Amino acid sequence: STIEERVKKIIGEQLGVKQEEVTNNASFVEDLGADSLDTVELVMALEEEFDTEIPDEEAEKITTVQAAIDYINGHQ
Ligand SMILES: [Zn+2]
Ligand SMILES: [Zn+2]
Repeated sequence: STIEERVKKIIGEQLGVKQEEVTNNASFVEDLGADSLDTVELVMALEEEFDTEIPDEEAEKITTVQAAIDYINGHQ
């Protein structure tokens, strides 16, 4: 599996949407129906999945599937 698939699976699990809905362009709030706690636990999920802390200022930009992928990739 790849980081990309791992990220999409997590967003899927966390936002309760089927995998096909987790497109690279998809916006968590606008497109995937996320509310505040959803975006907070998603980032929390990504930190545990990849065993790494995500600083708040970087986390705030993780608003789309692609942004989540780019952050994790950029951090190894
Ligand atoms: Zn990859
Ligand atoms: Zn949209």
